[PDB]
Amino acid sequence: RMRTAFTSTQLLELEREFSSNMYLSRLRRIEIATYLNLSEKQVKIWFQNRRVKHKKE
DNA sequence: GAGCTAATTAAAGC
DNA sequence: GCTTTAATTAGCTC
Repeated sequence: RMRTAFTSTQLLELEREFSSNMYLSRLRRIEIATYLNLSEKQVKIWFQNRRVKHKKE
């Protein structure tokens, strides 16, 4: 695929979620996606990569 | 059987 | 050329 870019707002809301939840139901993933104007796959992969980063730190 | 972690790959912006 | 990170893949597990 081609890489997605996120606005500063989207990144800040995605990282507010990761602060509370670190894992998401399939339903919450669709919620966040619709609120953020993102697709479900974009939210899913962001959360996967974020967890990898969070362990390394 | 979707969904998770790890290890990559390589595209994105400088 | 460099660093950060979105995306893919192989493997495991309930």
